[PDB]
Amino acid sequence: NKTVVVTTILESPYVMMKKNHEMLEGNERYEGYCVDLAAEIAKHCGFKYKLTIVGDGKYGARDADTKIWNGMVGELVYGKADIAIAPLTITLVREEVIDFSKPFMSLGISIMIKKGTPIESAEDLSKQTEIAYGTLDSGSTKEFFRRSKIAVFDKMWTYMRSAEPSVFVRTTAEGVARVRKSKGKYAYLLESTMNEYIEQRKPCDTMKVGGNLDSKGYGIATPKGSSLGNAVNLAVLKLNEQGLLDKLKNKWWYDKGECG
Amino acid sequence: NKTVVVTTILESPYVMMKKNHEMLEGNERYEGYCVDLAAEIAKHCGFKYKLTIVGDGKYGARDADTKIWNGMVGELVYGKADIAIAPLTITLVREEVIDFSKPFMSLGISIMIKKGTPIESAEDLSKQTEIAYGTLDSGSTKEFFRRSKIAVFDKMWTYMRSAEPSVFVRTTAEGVARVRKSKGKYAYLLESTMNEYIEQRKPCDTMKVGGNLDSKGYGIATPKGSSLGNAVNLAVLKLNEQGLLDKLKNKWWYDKGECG
Ligand SMILES: N[C@@H](Cn1cc(F)c(=O)[nH]c1=O)C(=O)O
Ligand SMILES: N[C@@H](Cn1cc(F)c(=O)[nH]c1=O)C(=O)O
Repeated sequence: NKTVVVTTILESPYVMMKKNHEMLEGNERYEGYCVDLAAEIAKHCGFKYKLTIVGDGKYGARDADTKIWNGMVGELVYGKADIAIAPLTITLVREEVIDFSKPFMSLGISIMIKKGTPIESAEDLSKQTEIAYGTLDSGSTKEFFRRSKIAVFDKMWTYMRSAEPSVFVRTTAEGVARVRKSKGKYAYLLESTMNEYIEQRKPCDTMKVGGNLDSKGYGIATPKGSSLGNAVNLAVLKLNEQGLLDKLKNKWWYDKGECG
Repeated sequence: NKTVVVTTILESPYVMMKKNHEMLEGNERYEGYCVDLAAEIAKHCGFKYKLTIVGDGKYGARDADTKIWNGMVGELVYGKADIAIAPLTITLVREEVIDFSKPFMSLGISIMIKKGTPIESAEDLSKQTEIAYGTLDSGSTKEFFRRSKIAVFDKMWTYMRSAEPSVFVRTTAEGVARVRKSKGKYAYLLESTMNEYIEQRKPCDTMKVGGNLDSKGYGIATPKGSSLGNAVNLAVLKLNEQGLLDKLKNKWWYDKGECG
């Protein structure tokens, strides 16, 4: 057997650099939900692995011109990594080029506001212009709006794509910082999982409002045809049935929440 | 190509006999969420199909002695059906013998009470003996309790397995009838999806209480190695992304709710 190369992404609380990572090496440098999940998956599948952070820091999109896949999806497609264990959304376009395990976490697009912002829904956002709003500049959330045929979401996309200055951000942390520093004049559309995590982090000035706009899941990905796919899929189901996934979410989201 | 034999189960509001089914034939005899889903899946995969109701009316379990699979899972395993489109829970033991598409619906085990019953959680149920409680006599809900290592659920299982008279029911309708006629002395543990549906049906005397005990999903199943598996999986993802699955749930659960 050969050491399995795992690609993942620095996104809290899935994968984060330990405070004393400098005095550590290898897999011990990282911590988080996906770090713990990788260990469990490897144990149940019987393989040794090496955690690596995706080179370009992206999730995975295909350039329409070059037809090249970037991010974690690209690392799997081109053979740079053997498996991706991260908050990677299971989508049709990705499923066509890589394999996904059954979902290990459920989520949906949601709204994050600075406390006090007079917004309760996506409809509210679409009907006004005072408060700007956007999404991560790349990823399944942005694609949801770009492709949506639903009236409200179509209206939101039409506004966001031409908004000036840009309402799109490079990372979740940037979106959160923008919400926190815009005095309620910026609302952020992001995956509910990240939203829920941030709501329990100091300075406790943000909140998730309304229901989710959609429902989907994160899955563990492997190059299509990979001999690891079957075992990884069964391991995810086993971990869910044993309640381990629920335990891990509580560990990284709520057990040490900072907002009471 | 050959007509695809679809196996499903009579479970409201997934598959139900039309009021005037007697004057109809073939697939037109049935209606419901899964009937509509089957039509969408068939359209997107390009196949003609025949809806059939599982012979033994079961979901799918393996007899420990004969090693024989019953229910819809069995029909796929033994080649009696080509695909199962129903509220079939994706589980490890089943995934080992048949293939499952990514989930088309999310759910979790939940508690159904007759309005007014002094119960708010699974913990509440486990700490008392006045109110009896049980599950469907076979299926993923019962297995959840039988296998759970979680204190509260283990305590509940220990009670349910030896309770007299039996707290297990043959069908969802039986569990609901038992809740409605037991004057609050019987609480029913069932999948949240069914619970949510019943709560919006007359006589509007039941209610879902507390959060779900777990989180999982329903998937479309095919015999392992089936040439239909890949297309069906992509179709589920496409239908979810296009918002069709959400539309179908609203259609069969809430659009015509009978409880205001
Ligand atoms: N999980 C997404 C990436 N991703 C992450 C986020 F935190 C978010 O808010 N939106 C998003 O699309 C993907 O796989 O593209
Ligand atoms: N979906 C389950 C069957 N099933 C159905 C129910 F309505 C319920 O409450 N519990 C259950 O296990 C399976 O696939 O076994």
